[PDB]
Amino acid sequence: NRDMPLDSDVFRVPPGYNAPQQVHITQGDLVGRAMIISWVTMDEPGSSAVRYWSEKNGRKRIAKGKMSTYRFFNYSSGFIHHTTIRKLKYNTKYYYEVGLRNTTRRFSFITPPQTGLDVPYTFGLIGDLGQSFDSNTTLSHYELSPKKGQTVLFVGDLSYADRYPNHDNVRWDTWGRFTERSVAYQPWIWTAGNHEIEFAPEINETEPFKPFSYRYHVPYEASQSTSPFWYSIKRASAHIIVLSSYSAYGRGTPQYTWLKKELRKVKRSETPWLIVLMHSPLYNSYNHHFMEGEAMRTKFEAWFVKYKVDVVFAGHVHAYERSERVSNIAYKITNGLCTPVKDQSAPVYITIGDAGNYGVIDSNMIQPQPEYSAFREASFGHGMFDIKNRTHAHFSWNRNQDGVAVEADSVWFFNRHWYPVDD
Amino acid sequence: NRDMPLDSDVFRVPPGYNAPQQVHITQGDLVGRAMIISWVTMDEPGSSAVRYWSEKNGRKRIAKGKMSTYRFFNYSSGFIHHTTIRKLKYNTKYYYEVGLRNTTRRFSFITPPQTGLDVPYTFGLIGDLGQSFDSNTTLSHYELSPKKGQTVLFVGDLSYADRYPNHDNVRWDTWGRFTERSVAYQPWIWTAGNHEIEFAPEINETEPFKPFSYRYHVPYEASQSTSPFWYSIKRASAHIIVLSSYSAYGRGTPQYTWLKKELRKVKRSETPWLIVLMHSPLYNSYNHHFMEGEAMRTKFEAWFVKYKVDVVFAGHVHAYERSERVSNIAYKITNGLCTPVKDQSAPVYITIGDAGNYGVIDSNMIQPQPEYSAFREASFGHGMFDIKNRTHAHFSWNRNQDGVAVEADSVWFFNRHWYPVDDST
Amino acid sequence: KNRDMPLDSDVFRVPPGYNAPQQVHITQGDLVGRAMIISWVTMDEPGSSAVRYWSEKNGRKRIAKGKMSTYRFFNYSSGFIHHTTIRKLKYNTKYYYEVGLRNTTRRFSFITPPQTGLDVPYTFGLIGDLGQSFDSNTTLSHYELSPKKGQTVLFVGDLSYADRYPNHDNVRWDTWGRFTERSVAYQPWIWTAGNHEIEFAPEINETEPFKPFSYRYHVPYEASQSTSPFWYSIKRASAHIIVLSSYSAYGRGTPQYTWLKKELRKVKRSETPWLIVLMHSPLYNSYNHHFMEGEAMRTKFEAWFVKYKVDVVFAGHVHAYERSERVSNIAYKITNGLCTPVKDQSAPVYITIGDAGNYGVIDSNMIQPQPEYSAFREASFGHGMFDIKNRTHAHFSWNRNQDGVAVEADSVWFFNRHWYPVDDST
Amino acid sequence: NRDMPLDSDVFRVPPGYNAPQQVHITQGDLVGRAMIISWVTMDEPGSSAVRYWSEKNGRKRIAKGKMSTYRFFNYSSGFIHHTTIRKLKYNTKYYYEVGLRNTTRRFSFITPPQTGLDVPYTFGLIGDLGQSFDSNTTLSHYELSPKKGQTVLFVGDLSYADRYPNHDNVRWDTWGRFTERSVAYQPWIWTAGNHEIEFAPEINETEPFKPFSYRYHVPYEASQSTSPFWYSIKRASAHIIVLSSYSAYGRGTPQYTWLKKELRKVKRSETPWLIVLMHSPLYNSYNHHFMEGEAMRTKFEAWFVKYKVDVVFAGHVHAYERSERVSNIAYKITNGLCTPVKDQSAPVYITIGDAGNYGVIDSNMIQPQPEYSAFREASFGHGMFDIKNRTHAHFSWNRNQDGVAVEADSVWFFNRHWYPVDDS
Ligand SMILES: *[C@@H]1O[C@H](CO)[C@@H](O[C@@H]2O[C@H](CO)[C@@H](O[C@@H]3O[C@H](CO)[C@@H](O)[C@H](O[C@@H]4O[C@H](CO)[C@@H](O)[C@H](O)[C@@H]4O)[C@@H]3O)[C@H](O)[C@H]2NC(C)=O)[C@H](O)[C@H]1NC(C)=O
Ligand SMILES: *[C@@H]1O[C@H](CO)[C@@H](O[C@@H]2O[C@H](CO)[C@@H](O[C@@H]3O[C@H](CO)[C@@H](O[C@@H]4O[C@H](CO)[C@@H](O)[C@H](O)[C@@H]4O)[C@H](O)[C@@H]3O)[C@H](O)[C@H]2NC(C)=O)[C@H](O)[C@H]1NC(C)=O
Ligand SMILES: *[C@@H]1O[C@H](CO)[C@@H](O[C@@H]2O[C@H](CO)[C@@H](O[C@@H]3O[C@H](CO)[C@@H](O)[C@H](O)[C@@H]3O)[C@H](O)[C@H]2NC(C)=O)[C@H](O)[C@H]1NC(C)=O
Ligand SMILES: *[C@@H]1O[C@H](CO)[C@@H](O[C@@H]2O[C@H](CO)[C@@H](O[C@@H]3O[C@H](CO)[C@@H](O)[C@H](O)[C@@H]3O)[C@H](O)[C@H]2NC(C)=O)[C@H](O)[C@H]1NC(C)=O
Ligand SMILES: *[C@@H]1O[C@H](CO)[C@@H](O[C@@H]2O[C@H](CO)[C@@H](O)[C@H](O)[C@H]2NC(C)=O)[C@H](O[C@@H]2O[C@@H](C)[C@@H](O)[C@@H](O)[C@@H]2O)[C@H]1NC(C)=O
Ligand SMILES: Nc1ncnc2c1ncn2[C@@H]1O[C@H](COP(=O)(O)OP(=O)(O)NP(=O)(O)O)[C@@H](O)[C@H]1O
Ligand SMILES: *[C@@H]1O[C@H](CO)[C@@H](O[C@@H]2O[C@H](CO)[C@@H](O)[C@H](O)[C@H]2NC(C)=O)[C@H](O)[C@H]1NC(C)=O
Ligand SMILES: *[C@@H]1O[C@H](CO)[C@@H](O[C@@H]2O[C@H](CO)[C@@H](O)[C@H](O)[C@H]2NC(C)=O)[C@H](O)[C@H]1NC(C)=O
Ligand SMILES: *[C@@H]1O[C@H](CO)[C@@H](O)[C@H](O)[C@H]1NC(C)=O
Ligand SMILES: *[C@@H]1O[C@H](CO)[C@@H](O)[C@H](O)[C@H]1NC(C)=O
Ligand SMILES: [Fe+3]
Ligand SMILES: [Fe+3]
Ligand SMILES: [Fe+3]
Ligand SMILES: [Fe+3]
Ligand code: NA
Ligand code: NA
Ligand code: NA
Ligand SMILES: [Zn+2]
Ligand SMILES: [Zn+2]
Ligand SMILES: [Zn+2]
Ligand SMILES: [Zn+2]
Repeated sequence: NRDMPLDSDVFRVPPGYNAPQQVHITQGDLVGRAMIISWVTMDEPGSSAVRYWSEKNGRKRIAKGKMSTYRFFNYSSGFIHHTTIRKLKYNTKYYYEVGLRNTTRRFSFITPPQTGLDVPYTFGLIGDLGQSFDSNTTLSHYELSPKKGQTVLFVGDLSYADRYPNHDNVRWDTWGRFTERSVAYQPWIWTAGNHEIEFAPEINETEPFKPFSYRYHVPYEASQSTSPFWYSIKRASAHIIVLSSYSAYGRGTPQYTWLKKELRKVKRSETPWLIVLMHSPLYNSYNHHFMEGEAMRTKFEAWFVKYKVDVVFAGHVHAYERSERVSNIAYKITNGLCTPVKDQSAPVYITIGDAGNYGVIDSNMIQPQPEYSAFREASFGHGMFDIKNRTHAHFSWNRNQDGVAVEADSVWFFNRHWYPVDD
Repeated sequence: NRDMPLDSDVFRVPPGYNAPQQVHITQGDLVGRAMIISWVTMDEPGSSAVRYWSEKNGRKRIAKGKMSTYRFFNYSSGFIHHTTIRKLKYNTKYYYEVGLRNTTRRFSFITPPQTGLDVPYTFGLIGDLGQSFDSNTTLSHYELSPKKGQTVLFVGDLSYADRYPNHDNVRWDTWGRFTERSVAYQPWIWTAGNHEIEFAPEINETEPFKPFSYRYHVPYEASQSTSPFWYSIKRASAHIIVLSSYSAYGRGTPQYTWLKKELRKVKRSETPWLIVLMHSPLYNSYNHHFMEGEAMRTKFEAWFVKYKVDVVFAGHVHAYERSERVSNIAYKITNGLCTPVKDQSAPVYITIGDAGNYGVIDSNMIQPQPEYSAFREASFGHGMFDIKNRTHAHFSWNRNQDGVAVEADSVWFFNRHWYPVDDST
Repeated sequence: KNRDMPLDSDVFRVPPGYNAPQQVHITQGDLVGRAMIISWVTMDEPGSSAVRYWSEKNGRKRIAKGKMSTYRFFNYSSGFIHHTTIRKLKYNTKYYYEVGLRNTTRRFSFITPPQTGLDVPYTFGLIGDLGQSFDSNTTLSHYELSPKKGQTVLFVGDLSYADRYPNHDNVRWDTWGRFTERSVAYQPWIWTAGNHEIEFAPEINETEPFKPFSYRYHVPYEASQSTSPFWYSIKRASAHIIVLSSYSAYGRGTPQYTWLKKELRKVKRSETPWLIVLMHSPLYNSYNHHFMEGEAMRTKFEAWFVKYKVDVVFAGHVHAYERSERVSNIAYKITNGLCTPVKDQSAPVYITIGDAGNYGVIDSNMIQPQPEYSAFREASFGHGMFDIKNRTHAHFSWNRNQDGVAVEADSVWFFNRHWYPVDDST
Repeated sequence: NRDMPLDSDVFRVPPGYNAPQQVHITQGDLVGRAMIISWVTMDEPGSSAVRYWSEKNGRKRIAKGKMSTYRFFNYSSGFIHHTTIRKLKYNTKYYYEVGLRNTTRRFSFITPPQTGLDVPYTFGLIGDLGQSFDSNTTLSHYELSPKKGQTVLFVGDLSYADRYPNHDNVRWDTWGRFTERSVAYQPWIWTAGNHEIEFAPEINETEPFKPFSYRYHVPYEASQSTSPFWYSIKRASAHIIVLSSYSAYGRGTPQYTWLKKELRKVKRSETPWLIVLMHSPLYNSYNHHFMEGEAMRTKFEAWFVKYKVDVVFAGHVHAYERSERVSNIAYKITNGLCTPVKDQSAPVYITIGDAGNYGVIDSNMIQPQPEYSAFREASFGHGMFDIKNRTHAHFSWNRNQDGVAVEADSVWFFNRHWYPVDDS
């Protein structure tokens, strides 16, 4: 047992009567002009209003949202608030206050620049965080990093509350306050991992993504999606596609129908970097969860190659891996073409679900290291995808046992649309 | 277009005010002592009470049920009725009446025998029925069959209403009146196909399976399921498992979680025959929907072989095909072990989605016929799985263009747990 | 005896065109008069709930976003019902609005009121118990033809009488929406719930009180911080209007009772000098039909009305006409014998105005003799007019269906209780 | 002031993991063959199944029920259970059990006899109970009465939890655990009082009767009512009609409509005793809530006389009053007839809301005692309506300052339908 105890300093309750805790934000619209603020109040429902104003302008405005609550087995939640601030300006710092009529707390965020071809952005990559001491040091190596992350693409598995007796949802609240120091100030883009299914019918809890969906909203209707568990956002020069590994994706299902139609919406002249987020990797040579992503691979891989996805980011496997550019899309049951071959139109598959979880690393790998695999290692850490312009983006992996400025693995992503060089 | 016109005789409306229509029955519990009675009233809600009595004794009792309505875009449904009759006795003819308050109508069913190893039973196999003239021929061939089926395992794609403008749900209503002359007297076992999804966000009909799940209910709680789209039923000497090709089946999901624990519950020494139903086939050498069943095969194929399923029935492809007993469960990305090999531990895969649909057949086969494909032919028709004892089952395939008693293909099934011997033709 | 207009009447014709909006009606959507609820129904498919609206002055076309709802009643299924609120309008300007923007649109207009003030003149038409007989149609023709300009209808309950038809056949709600649209699409009607909107029919498994009416006709009840749509307050021009529900609870401690006790405290007679109460069931009524039915709510609310010097209480329910004297009956205490209404110049005038048509029957039988609290009564179909001249004066007038559209069978000058409490008896 | 502390013994938590608490039963159907078993589990949801059996047969049954929860402002309830036991034998002792998965608890009840003309039965009448020490004293006098109550007709106002900051619904839990020692073995027939309204729009709790209606169920569908707040049951020789004082009752409203039909359905030839329960008294000569009962009386009083109601019970006034058979139904606005008169066809109106509340008795009476008032006294206590046969019922009032066997007031009821004799 390596999760931080309940009295740990990261879980300290903010002082004040009905003081907002678990404050977290993510993108509110498709293009970054909106932001959705979320927080929990414990002592009474409280106001869902959010006071915000820009850094040097100070015209204080108010946005109204909605309160909701949920129960899980024995656990009754605090009063959860979700509020969307809209029509914000690009490249502008804002302040926002929350808990307006009782104990107010103020936070900050900087909206991204407007969607554009040559607009740089620094995305952090954090996967399978949990709330162990390893979870805390990874969040630390991230906030201290010289390259300065502006949004965290989170590839799934958040709290691991479901590891506790009856999924002790108090450990949802503790994870909420723990991550607040990062997610209250810059957006985290949510994808749903297996530890968010929380399908526990043996305690009459049979509705999937029950607590995760109540606590973490995404702007899924902005991309015409009919579920929060797959959606799309555009930010700076990135077009980001988030899939649900544990929702349906057969032919005709909504997510399948949505992804087919969203792919051909992508405009690489406006967003050169096509980034796909999912939880379970389609390419992974570790023994843990080996070949689990094969089902989705049969359904979606040829579309990734068809639309030249730059990179696919997954978690689930508690280690780090980086494939070569390969595709396994020629198999026809009896023709023998069942081996991945080098394909300059294929994405790079990176597994970055090594932020700590409950404190265990996946170290047993299939040996020998297959040819489709570039780099792999079982160490805790996080990733950084730093878009420079339309042709270059520098990815880097930071180990938890290294200094915050040390890159144990780094590659130049050459854009599949504007600069498809061998990499 | 080849669908029967609206004023066809198999579409006409039962006479009398608020006369029940679209009456269908299905097994209402795990072991076959219950039945779900389902019908619709068009003129007013009416009673959901069901009067029933055995022909032998004959004390007439009432079952209290539930009624529901729904809307699909600019369509408003009539009044759907669902009522479960329980504590029935085995191997007994029962009469039952609906429309008790105005226009009553009488039908009957025969409860199956109690489950035992050697209990014989005839299952009809229908898939992708629709409401074409081809569909009517198949229904007629099934009910004139000399081997007399006692239950229809239906492997998906029912009315094809989703092909009419705005999915004109009136063609759900017509399909109920059409298929009533069979499913009102014997239970059909329902699988959700791809034409039941009806995900239509352009007219904000985004709740998958909404019309199908309103009209056709299913005893999914009896097997501890949390969804109607996957469940199990025991009936005579068989254990049937119905799966949802178009629901989540990833590791850790409800259907995935439900299936692996249901397979552990199967006692072959009590139900010898293990049958699995899905809409999209895992083995399919027809070009239509080629390799669509791969994503499920990657997850469930090894389970079918380890628990030694007897037969997997599917549709989706609008033709017939019987497979050899093969498995493809040794693939490891880089090892090249990706060809189906003979496997006497594996089930036989039958595609049986040639009941008629909207009148087109799938004849573009991948050539040459692959080694995993025993028999295939592009003809409309149905199939029959005839269980004799714990060891033998006779599967035959009847064509619409042949006589009702002619079998153009037949294979004797050796039970995987009681007669583990090669049964290839 | 069946005096209801047949369905092929010209008042019931369907607006042509694929999914033409119909049953278009408007009512105030705020407290002060800067908002409009635009209500309509589409029969062919859902369609857009969006309203295009602009003023004849500026001309800027803006869009308001609304909400789509449907309902069933027995074997009836409704069309696609739309409610959209237009907000932040300018006062005293004429607005055009368009609805049905995705296929065939239809244009109407309204004139927002002046904003509330002490001497703002305004004309209120008074229609009750309308229904859809031919008599109903003569009344609506007369109000439209009135020489002085009715700017808003205050409706004191009982709209379509669809509940008289077998299974309440709510085709007769659609019929009524189309029938009245010719007036309510261009000036707001302020709705009161009557007994015919209850539609409590357990014998056909239909136990939701007020449902068809509540789905089709919305009110700005949250603007007055009311918890229910059946009691609410609005302010228009120099008038503060309090709509009560005769067929909801009103015991001490109930929401209606609680809400009303507080709402009187908010009245500002120096902003809205005219204090108007609407309720379906009359507290004063000397007809045999529904005699003394108002006695229960009179015991709870009469004293408050007098305490706050209410100017008038308009009611329907009785299918005829009556205007009370300024009387009160608030001194009863079981054993003190004081159960006679007395002259009370602080009390409102009670006017019964439920004679617009209904299913075509008048309530002609009366309590004899005419009691002292009754100042004028007649069993005639007609409609009324409350024309505010200023803070001291307001002219009420009753007009019969059998007279010229300018002939006032009854007419009285209302002297304002807060600003000019002169005796204004018959 | 006088509300019993949380550490009191009446509020103690039954021991054991997830032990059922606040157990309380009530008539489950129209005739007495059913019983609604209700309890709250605090540690986890638990099973809503009830295991029951009769002493005559001792064959144990399982009855499945429902589970529910609610929030109120800033309070989150435990897991409320409601299960209906049916087709019970008449006049039979049944044992029932709750908490079947972890901590099991066992209780017992005796079903009433089949409804009949001369079937005796002894009802207790508690009103405005509360949580004070005066409340515990009334409950003691009830359970110690040599007359032995068999069911409680409770004329409303249960916990008074709405007198606490934001109605602190922990005070509903305590009241549940305190009244259990009577209501777990004996059915209480629930009337809704004004302290159940809990209309607190300022903390966005605007659903009237929310905490009450979740915690206490009534067989209101058995008499074709569409609302828990008005309903009727038959029990032994009594037809009992429960009315909702704080709901709509205008002409055409549901409760008005339901009451109109229900009085026409009374068969005095089988249940000759016509009992009506409301919270607000139609007859009251006390200062407190004087004349508040007027509105409903102007609506329902003539019906009560026309159908020969035997007695109407009410609380709300924290005292005791017994009216004469009196009527005030001749008023026609201008005829001056607004003075109650003797009327042997009218019911007796009793105020019995003196069970304790929060400990404040309503002492101030209007003087002198009007003619319609036969007896009145401001003392804490309870009442008993003891049916002997179709002819006779002996009502008696017990004061908490007297012994448990002393009747400070008592009177013999002659049945209005079967014995229209002056019962002065
Ligand atoms: C419905 O219920 C009524 C009250 O419960 C009942 O009226 C009572 O009837 C009893 C008789 O059962 C009355 O008691 C008798 O009255 C005189 C009074 O002095 C006594 O002498 C008499 O002595 C008894 O005599 C019996 C032999 O004849 C024998 O049991 C003993 O000797 C015993 O001492 C009784 O005590 C009582 O006063 C009545 N109460 C009233 C009128 O309030 C109704 O009759 C009953 N209806 C029926 C039974 O149909
Ligand atoms: C389980 O059930 C299966 C049923 O498919 C059994 O396998 C079948 O067994 C039957 C015999 O019961 C056999 O058919 C018979 O072949 C006989 C050849 O002589 C013919 O019978 C003749 O006609 C008369 C009727 O029995 C009789 O009077 C006469 O003496 C003569 O025998 C006739 O052709 C029968 O149909 C099938 O060939 C066989 N099917 C196979 C092997 O696939 C199986 O044996 C049963 N198991 C147990 C333990 O009972
Ligand atoms: C549900 O919506 C569909 C789609 O609108 C309705 O079908 C359509 O109904 C119209 C009648 O209003 C049909 O009219 C066609 O259009 C021209 C006008 O340009 C008309 O003059 C022609 O005679 C022609 O028929 C249209 O064909 C039809 N479309 C279909 C059936 O695909 C349908 O009636 C609605 N159903 C319900 C139950 O509301
Ligand atoms: C509340 O009740 C449930 C069931 O009524 C308790 O759990 C059940 O009981 C035991 C564990 O308590 C589980 O199996 C048993 O293990 C014990 C060893 O402790 C042994 O004697 C037997 O071999 C027996 O199989 C059982 O699976 C379990 N079931 C479930 C669904 O939990 C539960 O512990 C109770 N909670 C408490 C007391 O807090
Ligand atoms: C996009 O960013 C890349 C990295 O920032 C550019 O490549 C780098 O440019 C540096 C000049 O600032 C140079 O020293 C590096 O050698 C070079 N290559 C690296 C870091 O791998 C990239 O391309 C450059 O841009 C133009 C203006 C010229 O300098 C070229 O010679 C370079 O290739 C940038 N591309 C664009 C379109 O901005
Ligand atoms: N007509 C009236 N007669 C007496 N008191 C009245 C009357 N109208 C209003 N009141 C007030 O209502 C208050 C009653 O307190 P209240 O909260 O309404 O119920 P309560 O005192 O708790 N009695 P109860 O409802 O049985 O618990 C009294 O103290 C009076 O000030
Ligand atoms: C939710 O229910 C659980 C039961 O599983 C409670 O945890 C147990 O409580 C009992 C006594 O209350 C202890 O003996 C156990 O050791 C506890 N832990 C277990 C069983 O893992 C828990 O307290 C409840 N939570 C809330 C918020 O009420
Ligand atoms: C309020 O309006 C009334 C009615 O219009 C005014 O009284 C009238 O005053 C005019 C003079 O302009 C006279 O000719 C009429 O005879 C009056 N009518 C009546 C019925 O007396 C009154 O002056 C106005 N009060 C104001 C403006 O304060
Ligand atoms: C988590 O890390 C921060 C530094 O990043 C430290 O201040 C804090 O005490 C740590 N909390 C733990 C280890 O519980
Ligand atoms: C209704 O009223 C109008 C008068 O404005 C008229 O056009 C119509 O013919 C009248 N009668 C009927 C039956 O519609
Ligand atoms: Fe993980
Ligand atoms: Fe098909
Ligand atoms: Fe009327
Ligand atoms: Fe009280
Ligand atoms: Na996975
Ligand atoms: Na077919
Ligand atoms: Na309360
Ligand atoms: Zn995972
Ligand atoms: Zn298909
Ligand atoms: Zn009326
Ligand atoms: Zn009270």
